[PDB]
Amino acid sequence: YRWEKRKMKQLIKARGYELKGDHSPISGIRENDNSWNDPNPNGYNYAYIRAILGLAEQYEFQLETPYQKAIVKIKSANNCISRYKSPLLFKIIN
RNA sequence: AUUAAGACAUUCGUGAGUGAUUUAUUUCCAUGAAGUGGCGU
Repeated sequence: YRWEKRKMKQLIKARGYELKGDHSPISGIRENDNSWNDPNPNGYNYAYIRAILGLAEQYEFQLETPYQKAIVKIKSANNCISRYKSPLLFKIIN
């Protein structure tokens, strides 16, 4: 299981659209590795990892030129899960 | 010409007087104006 963000950024570069930044999207847990390229001959698992810690709808991706943006918008694909409050609670007492 | 004849059960007379469709009853019960951040390790 890997990122939905890296999931998203993979297809934007599948056509010519250069995103701002100097380092490729992260693979692997550790080390300073970079991979703007194929994962591996076998394949990779992509799931909406960030849904469980608070569902999000619209993702702005900063194109190289400020002039435009690129937007990814998320929907339940069957109109069931339109919400998820973050399953974490922050309590500040004294 | 005969125990006959004669005689409107009629006159007068308000179905009227008194009397609230009123009394009692919560438009109320349940319900988070809330959720999420995104972008260049």
